[PDB]
Amino acid sequence: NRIRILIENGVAERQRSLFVVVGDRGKDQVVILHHMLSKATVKARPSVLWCYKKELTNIRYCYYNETHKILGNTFGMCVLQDFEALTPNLLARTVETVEGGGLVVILLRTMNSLKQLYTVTMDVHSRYRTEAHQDVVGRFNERFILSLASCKKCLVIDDQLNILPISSHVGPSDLELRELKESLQDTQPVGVLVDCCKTLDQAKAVLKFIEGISEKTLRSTVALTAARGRGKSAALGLAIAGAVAFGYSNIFVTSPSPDNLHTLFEFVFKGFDALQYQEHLDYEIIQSLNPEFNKAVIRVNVFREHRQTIQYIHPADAVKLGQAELVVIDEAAAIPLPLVKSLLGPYLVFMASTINGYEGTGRSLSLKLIQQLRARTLYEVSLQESIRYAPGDAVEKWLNDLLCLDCLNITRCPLPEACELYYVNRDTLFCYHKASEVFLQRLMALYVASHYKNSPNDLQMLSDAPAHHLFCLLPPLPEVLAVIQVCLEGEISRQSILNSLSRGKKASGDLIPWTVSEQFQDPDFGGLSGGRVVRIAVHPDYQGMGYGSRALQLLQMYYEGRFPCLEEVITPRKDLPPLLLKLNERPAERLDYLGVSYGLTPRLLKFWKRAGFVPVYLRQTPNDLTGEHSCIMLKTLTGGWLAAFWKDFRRRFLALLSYQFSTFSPSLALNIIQNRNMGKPAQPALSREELEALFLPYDLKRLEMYSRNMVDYHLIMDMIPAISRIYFLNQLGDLALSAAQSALLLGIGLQHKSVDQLEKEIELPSGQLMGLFNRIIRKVVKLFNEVQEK
Amino acid sequence: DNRIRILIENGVAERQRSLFVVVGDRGKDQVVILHHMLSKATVKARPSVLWCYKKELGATNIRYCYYNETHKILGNTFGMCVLQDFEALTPNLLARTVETVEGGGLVVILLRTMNSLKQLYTVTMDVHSRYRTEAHQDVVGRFNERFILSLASCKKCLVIDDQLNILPISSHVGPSDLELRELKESLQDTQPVGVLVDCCKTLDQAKAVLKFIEGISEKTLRSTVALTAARGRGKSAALGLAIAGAVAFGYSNIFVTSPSPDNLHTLFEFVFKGFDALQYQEHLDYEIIQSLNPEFNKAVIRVNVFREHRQTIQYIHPADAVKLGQAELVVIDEAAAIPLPLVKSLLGPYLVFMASTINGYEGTGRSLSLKLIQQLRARTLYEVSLQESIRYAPGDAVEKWLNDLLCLDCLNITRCPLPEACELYYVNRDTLFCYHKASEVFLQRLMALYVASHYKNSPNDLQMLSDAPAHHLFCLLPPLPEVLAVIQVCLEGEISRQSILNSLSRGKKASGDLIPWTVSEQFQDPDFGGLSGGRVVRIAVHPDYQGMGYGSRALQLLQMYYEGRFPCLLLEEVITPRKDLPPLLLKLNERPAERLDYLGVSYGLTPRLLKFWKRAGFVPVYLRQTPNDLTGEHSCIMLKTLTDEDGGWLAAFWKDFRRRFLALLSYQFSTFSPSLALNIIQNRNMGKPAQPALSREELEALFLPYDLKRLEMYSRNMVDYHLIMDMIPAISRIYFLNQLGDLALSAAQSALLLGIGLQHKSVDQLEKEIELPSGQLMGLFNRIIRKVVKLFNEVQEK
Ligand SMILES: CC(C)(COP(=O)(O)OP(=O)(O)OC[C@H]1O[C@@H](n2cnc3c(N)ncnc32)[C@H](O)[C@@H]1OP(=O)(O)O)[C@@H](O)C(=O)NCCC(=O)NCCS
Ligand SMILES: CC(C)(COP(=O)(O)OP(=O)(O)OC[C@H]1O[C@@H](n2cnc3c(N)ncnc32)[C@H](O)[C@@H]1OP(=O)(O)O)[C@@H](O)C(=O)NCCC(=O)NCCS
Repeated sequence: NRIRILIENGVAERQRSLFVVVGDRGKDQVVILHHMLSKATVKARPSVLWCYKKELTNIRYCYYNETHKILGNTFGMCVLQDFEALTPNLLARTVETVEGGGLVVILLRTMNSLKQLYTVTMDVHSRYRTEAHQDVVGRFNERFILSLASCKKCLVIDDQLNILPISSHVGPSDLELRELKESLQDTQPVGVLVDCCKTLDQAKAVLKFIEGISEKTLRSTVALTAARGRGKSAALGLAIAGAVAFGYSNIFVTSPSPDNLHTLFEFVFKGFDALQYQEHLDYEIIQSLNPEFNKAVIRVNVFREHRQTIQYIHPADAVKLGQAELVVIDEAAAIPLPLVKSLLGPYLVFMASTINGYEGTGRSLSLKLIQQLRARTLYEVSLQESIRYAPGDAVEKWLNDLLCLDCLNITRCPLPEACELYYVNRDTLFCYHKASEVFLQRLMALYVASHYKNSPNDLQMLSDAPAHHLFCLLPPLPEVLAVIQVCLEGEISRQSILNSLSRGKKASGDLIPWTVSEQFQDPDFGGLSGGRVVRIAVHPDYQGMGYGSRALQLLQMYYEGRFPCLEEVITPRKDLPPLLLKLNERPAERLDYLGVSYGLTPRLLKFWKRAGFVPVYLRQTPNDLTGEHSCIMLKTLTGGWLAAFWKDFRRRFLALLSYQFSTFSPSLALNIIQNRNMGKPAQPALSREELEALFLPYDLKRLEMYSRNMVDYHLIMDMIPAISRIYFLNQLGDLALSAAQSALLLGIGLQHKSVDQLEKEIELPSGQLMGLFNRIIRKVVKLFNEVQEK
Repeated sequence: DNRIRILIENGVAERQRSLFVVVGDRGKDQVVILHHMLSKATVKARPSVLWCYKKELGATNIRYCYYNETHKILGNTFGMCVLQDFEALTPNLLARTVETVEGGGLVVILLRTMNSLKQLYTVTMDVHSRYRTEAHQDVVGRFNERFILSLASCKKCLVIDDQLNILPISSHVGPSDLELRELKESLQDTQPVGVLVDCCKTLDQAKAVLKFIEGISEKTLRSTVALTAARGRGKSAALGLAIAGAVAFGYSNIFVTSPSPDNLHTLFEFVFKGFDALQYQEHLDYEIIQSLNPEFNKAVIRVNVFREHRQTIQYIHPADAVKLGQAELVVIDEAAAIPLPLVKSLLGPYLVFMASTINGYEGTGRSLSLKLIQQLRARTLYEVSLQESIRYAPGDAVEKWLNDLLCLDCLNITRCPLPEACELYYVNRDTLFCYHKASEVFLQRLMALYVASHYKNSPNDLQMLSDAPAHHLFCLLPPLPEVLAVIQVCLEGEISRQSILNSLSRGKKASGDLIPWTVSEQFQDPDFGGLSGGRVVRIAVHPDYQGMGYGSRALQLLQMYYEGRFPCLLLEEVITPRKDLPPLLLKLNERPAERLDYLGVSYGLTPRLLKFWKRAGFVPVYLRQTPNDLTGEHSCIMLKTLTDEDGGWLAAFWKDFRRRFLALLSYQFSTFSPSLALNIIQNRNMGKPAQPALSREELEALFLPYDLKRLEMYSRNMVDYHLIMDMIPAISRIYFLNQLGDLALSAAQSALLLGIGLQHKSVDQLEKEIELPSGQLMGLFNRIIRKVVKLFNEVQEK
């Protein structure tokens, strides 16, 4: 009979409920629950939502693949079917769209026992199938089932409304908000926009934004932080509408894609309606009418007293922000820092960010760490109350704990040489239990506090992957200094790889083996044993102390071989080995090489190269967002094939520096070009045979003539790309060229950069640049004369 | 003595400038007598004298500039100008120092101390040290003779000696401010439309003022207005008042377009004047922002006005059009002096104010193409113009004399024969610049064709036309009724062998002989300077007679003429015009040729001009890497060998230029269109000595065996082209070097290979240049890969 009490409690406290129904029918329980919810609620039709994977009272039928379109909607309850289709990211997107007093219902199957641990038939499990490791053990399902007995609103029933023993163990906010609205009722476009707010926290950033807009000063960059469902686009839209009514003419909205917000402009129209604006003769909107989002509004024109416009602009587009009066930045945390700095200027800035949910990051965010330096204004506001349910919802806490979307960590010197590396048993890490879930939360806390976004699908990757291993660094459960996730790759095939080099298939894993072999046409690379470092992360409080390098070094020797191995519910688990195992008690796989795929970064490039990695691949097309190119590095473990791959990559990079790598800084390109792990077997010089074939005798005369009556460099600009090409190929001896001279030669020759363009990058005067360039010419001319036997 | 008084009195009573020429060593001391007479005649005290000096010579308010700071006085208005140091006096500052004189002026030129009016054969021009070619070192100076002879054609050009005595040469010699006043009275009580009109000085100025503001008053963002000036009627003042009116009308986004901030120097001055008429207080209602840079001087860039909302007026470059997304009003100054593609990109869905100059030393004829496409249409084409001067009454004799002397008139336009029946004649420069009758009209017609073919066209070319020692005139006549085409050719070459070596060892060139010096410096060939050549300085055809090959026939006839296919089978005296000269037009059979060895031309690169010059038979030899200021064009030098009058050296120069162009296509020529670069690469006037195939040694040395395997794999699979993007620049380089055979590549395929390889252009960037979809571009690119792969297979013994 406890079903009724749970329904009444949820509807009387604005708290969602969670029901898990086990049964083949799945039709005699949804209607009963729907009737109970209708009786318990004031309304009649809660507009329930039903979702499927690919196939099967205002009910709309949605599909799992097409989910981003439903992010902005609100329903009374959620129904989930076809359990072997969900993903951790998907589970956090459908439950967040349920109003207070929800009736979220999940129908797994018609089991009669614990047939969920080994019944993993997820679509995502087909992409973990590696030919080397075809055995996959479901582990996420075990944690999901065991998490239903830790919350007070997670009742589990069957198709016959029978309570299982597992689940058998189990207003005030709207007080100051209405008072504030009444106080600001008489206020001219100040309180009317506040009336459109739904939460007291929402009508505090809006008031702050309105107060900043009211003061006609262009020095304010107040930033707002959200928590994925507490209201951030609505506050921004009301602020933009208030700015329009305040006489602002230049208002810009910054977002990576038009599809991101989809709500900011909706509330702008709502705010305009609160201002008694008719959007047919006082203002007009312009839609994309192009393959950008679906029907996102790009430009809005308002003509009441003067002409004002609201235009969507790209985060990288800052040229059109000259006469801008107000700029709105959405998800500035995920926006690259250099883009943020360029966007900011002497005008009003409205910043929005998320530090919770399945987005954003924390760990002393650099957003409010460097901007807190000044005439500039640094107001800050935040939200902590949801707009769809009462704070402290059991379902939200259950989702956050299961999905590890919490525990910002931060709360915590030892010498790096005294640290020890310990292997983590994934079998005992995802079995809930006690003192192990906290370790999992701490590990995931380090996971998400290192990089923006960090989609929760990695949690399933962390548990259900067949060839993934976890290593942690511990001081001499103690605090985890660093965590490393390594994926085993290689030992695939030779005949299938040969067919895969043709118009074949790239399987579903082994990114490094399927990329290096494809790019270098070497079928023998896939037969080697390798390990890919998928994720590495040190604690934010001890970055730069050497813990990451020591952890990488310890992993290298462990893989080399320097650590010889000398009804009727049930309890979660009692067996399984301890959580942490010493490196001396676990045999190694005897890997032949170590690889890593990451996004190119001058600081990351230095760290990886110092570890002993050699670049092997660099993607030409920039990756979407963050403006970075994918880079693949390899390191031999003990050479033959690495040297050949390194030489081939260096030759390709020289010619590819003119297509898409021209935007690279000369220092970054020079660092990629030169490595200390690989030697230079190019001792033989250019010789007179190649010098005459490559350069005409008149061309050599012009180069020699330039070195004695030094004149404008445009006469010999046709020879610079050839000279740079044959110098970086180690065919021009040594020439004792300095770092500045080498960078200048690379930029002018390979990148075809002008001297004025290189002025900012090199940060040297034009006279010094002329002298360095002229000195290179004399050195090349002198060496050429020596080659030609005087 | 007396006649000076009436002339001064008549000039001050009619708002017409005067002109006095004083001759004698006692000059510069009798100016006070004229100054005293002017002060009594006029109703002012200080006429703001404008004394000038050559470069260092030395209750009255002179402004002391000599010749360099002429742009500093370009905006100020004076009441009397004193011109000294006749030595330099190039025909470009005379139009700048007299136009800045108010009505009833006393423009005085002190000339020199000639005791018998020595005329042209004395007092050499201090510009003559710019045409002293080492081959031709004999200048005449016909400009001085023409200037002296033109002093007896106007009624207010009296010439006096050092003793205030009229020379025998010169001894032979209101209603406008009515409608403007009533217009101001009718608009006295009007809102800012009516108060800004009172700031105008002429009725013509306050007729375009009530066209910009009228368009401003109507809140419609689809309208453009074109205004034409004549260098002294007032155009920036009207633009400034219109901008000020727009600011008072609630406009928030106003942009001003000009090549340089110093071009106007008065638009913002009248904007502040209009703001003062609007009762706007500085530092309380608006603020200004300066450039604070050595270049562009201390002009005004951005002006911010905060009365009710925030409005700004920002100067923008013609190239910069991205920032015009939210523009409401855009003002384009000197639109006729801006490239057409830049003007079209600047225009958009807002209010456009177009300003241009037709007469004076700014803007020329045949510029109606700007006001010929905008008339296609939702958008309007309101037309305004000015015809009355600011400082002096219209119809001034001094203005007419200056215009006639500098040929700043005769807009031409007023005028079928087959080109094959046309005849080419030579023009004697001695009898062309001697004034006379029926010859000055020909000079005006020739200058009419000269100006109406190219913008700017500074009058200094007239001195180069006459005073140059090695310049010749050629015209095409129908079978002097009318000049179908005119050609100006400069002779160059025969400099030295050791002088070139000394110049090459230092790198300084010299004055004159642009083509011989550039080719020698760029190719290190001292033997080129000893050859005989002729540089086509300018070729012009009638605008109504362009398109039927009149220029081509004139160029062809000139070629055979040079080849040798036309065998020769204080005065106390009256100067009077000289008539002892040969006929004005001489047949080509009565003038011996110079027997030149080659024909050259230096011009700015243009796809239509490139096709025309290449069709004539010219071969590119040089192309300037950096873009020239304005018009976005690169200087190009073409050469053509003269058969039967001299080709070995040209072939070597052409091969060297082609090799350099391939490597230079990635530095500054990457912005060139693929069609334009391909046209420059391939020429029909020179045969192609392509080497048959390439040896296997070169293939292995340039391409690694694994690289060839990757290329073969791509051709068999058509997978991703990014895998072989490192080989495309090398493949393109060897294909255009005549080392890849023929390959039967089409024009589209060749353009695609050039853009991707040599120019390093992405496929998406080439979508709008080839006008072919990316799907077809992939097929063409893939087909080239198969052809290259197949050819490489045969190279390595199948
Ligand atoms: C990358 C990371 C594991 C390095 O850990 P670490 O213990 O600080 O490394 P070290 O102590 O050896 O520091 C030495 C070098 O690391 C580099 N580096 C250091 N901290 C970095 C940071 N937050 N971000 C990027 N690179 C960093 C630096 O270039 C440094 O060289 P330097 O002293 O000349 O400046 C960690 O700091 C980090 O930033 N993780 C998030 C980004 C990431 O995971 N990249 C890997 C992608 S697979
Ligand atoms: C001579 C000139 C007028 C064009 O030659 P033309 O005798 O009128 O016409 P032609 O039949 O000989 O062919 C010339 C080609 O250039 C084109 N062209 C035509 N008018 C032109 C013009 N004002 N300016 C530039 N190119 C022009 C023509 O269309 C023609 O191309 P087409 O074969 O596709 O029709 C052109 O060279 C010119 O002089 N323009 C004025 C600017 C100038 O001084 N140019 C010379 C630079 S030194």
